Amino acid sequence: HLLETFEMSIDHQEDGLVVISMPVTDKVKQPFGYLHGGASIALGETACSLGSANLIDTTKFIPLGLEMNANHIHSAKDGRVTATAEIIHRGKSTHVWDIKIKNDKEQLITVMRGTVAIKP
Amino acid sequence: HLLETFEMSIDHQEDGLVVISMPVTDKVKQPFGYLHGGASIALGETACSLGSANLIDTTKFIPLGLEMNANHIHSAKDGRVTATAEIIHRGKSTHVWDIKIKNDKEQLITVMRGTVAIKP
Amino acid sequence: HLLETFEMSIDHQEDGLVVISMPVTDKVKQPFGYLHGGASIALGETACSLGSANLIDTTKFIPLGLEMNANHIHSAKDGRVTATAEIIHRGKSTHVWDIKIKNDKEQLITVMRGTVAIKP
Amino acid sequence: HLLETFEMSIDHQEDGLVVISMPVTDKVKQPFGYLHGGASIALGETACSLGSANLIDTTKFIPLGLEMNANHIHSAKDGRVTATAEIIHRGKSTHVWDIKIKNDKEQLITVMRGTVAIKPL
Repeated sequence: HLLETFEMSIDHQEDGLVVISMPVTDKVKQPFGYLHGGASIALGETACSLGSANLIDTTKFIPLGLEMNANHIHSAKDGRVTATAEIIHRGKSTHVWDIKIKNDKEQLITVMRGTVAIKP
Repeated sequence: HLLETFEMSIDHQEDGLVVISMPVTDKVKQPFGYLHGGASIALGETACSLGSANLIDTTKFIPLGLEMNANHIHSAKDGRVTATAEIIHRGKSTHVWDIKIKNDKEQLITVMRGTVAIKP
Repeated sequence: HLLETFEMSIDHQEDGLVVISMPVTDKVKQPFGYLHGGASIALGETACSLGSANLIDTTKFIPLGLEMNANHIHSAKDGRVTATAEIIHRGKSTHVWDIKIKNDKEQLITVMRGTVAIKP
Repeated sequence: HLLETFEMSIDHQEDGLVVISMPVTDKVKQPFGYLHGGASIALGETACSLGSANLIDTTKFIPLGLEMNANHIHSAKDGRVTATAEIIHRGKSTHVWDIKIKNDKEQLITVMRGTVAIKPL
């Protein structure tokens, strides 16, 4: 339902790579207003969460966001933003993901690293 | 407008301290589903961005999220979550914030540090 | 033994709290030169690693640094710096620590959060 | 001079890219003991500091580490470790760097992202 709230679309999934995009609307903007940094981060966390889910037996394990960090580089004002999440490390109890979030003009909006716990 | 989307309420503001709460609803949940880690981080980013705005001349300067990091500790399934943002460093071009996000039971859900750029 | 290299001294340690100091010498400086940010981080990581070791059965488990993040706030040019590590979360498989590093003048040099994995 | 302590060697520099390596000795180990995560981070921070220095006029400006974060992935017990720092963003007042640190066996030891302030001197 956060995916629904932000109108996210899964553009591509394969083992160790997830691409998720969303429209930059007023509902995800800050007051100034650009795309809220947090909304970008939430898109990124969604991407690597779904990636980790795709790599495990979900009847036995659950992927939980453990650590997230992010640098905000450029602003987004309109159109769409796209998160590309690529796995860096696929461990037994943790996955580490590199995420880049770009705008329509191919500009880096947010660059991010996410650590997902794999829990029983 | 992200604040309205997440149904946030500013519970308290003073120089260097911001408290913002929001309900844990399905629209901010992960599928499994607990509170989405991204939504929690967005709450934190909202709090320190508002804090920084309160500390600066809103007509000469603008606060932009520059870096955010967060550790997810406990899950939230319902009720309200509350972010408490305390300033660590009030510099000329950067503010650094410590933010703690707790659930109803006073459990630490998410702990976070945010660096806000102060721009002309 | 990085402890020796940097001339670290354990000033206090009790359950969930570690204080470690070290001199700001040329061997830990950047060229310019201030205290190297990395040396400061290494002091912090040392403090929380030790803390975690003190909290667990070291005949069965080992504490491994999993994630570290840090904000450099002020410079140090001389004297001693002191890292205070306080535990935020003492989990079964992870510990999360908050670490503050100050200079002689009680200024914040570096603020840090560290996640330590508890491994068999 | 933290460079000397750790016996770091600059293997390669060009605009936006720095490679620095160093031997895994007892003086940079943890007790247990593998390469200390802090020493690994310090190598990384050195790499992006040097990268930023190479991109700016060092007679007017100084590069200061502003924020660093890192994930420790695998351990290093011996031989050499190598930090490759590639620039992500070269702004006027900040640089953002990606750093990867590998061992001899091409294993990721530490992966790292660094924000460097460009300050007037």
